[PDB]
Amino acid sequence: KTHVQLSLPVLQVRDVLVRGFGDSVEEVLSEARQHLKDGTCGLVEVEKGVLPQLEQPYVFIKRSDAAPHGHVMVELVAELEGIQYGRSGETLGVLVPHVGEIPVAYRKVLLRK
Repeated sequence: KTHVQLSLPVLQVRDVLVRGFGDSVEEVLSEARQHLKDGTCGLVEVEKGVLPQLEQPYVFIKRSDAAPHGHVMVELVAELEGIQYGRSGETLGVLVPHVGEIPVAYRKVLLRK
């Protein structure tokens, strides 16, 4: 399927134990996609002071359309030193590995895979 229904655990930035996916734009996108498939991917909602507490490169989920069955359609955009790889709509948050942190909520998304 080109799209997959996922419920992403929303993590508080200060709870996150693994603060990025890797060391290159291509690796963080690869690792993000693998974790999304394996259900080991969390979401941190971007506010003032969040991003400087996470490791670059960043992987964002961005709204790709205006929401089947409650699931917002999203795609992945990476960012390194202020340059983004991909072009999409509004940021829903920054993806991180999930390694057992307790979530505050769940964000239903339809991921373009």
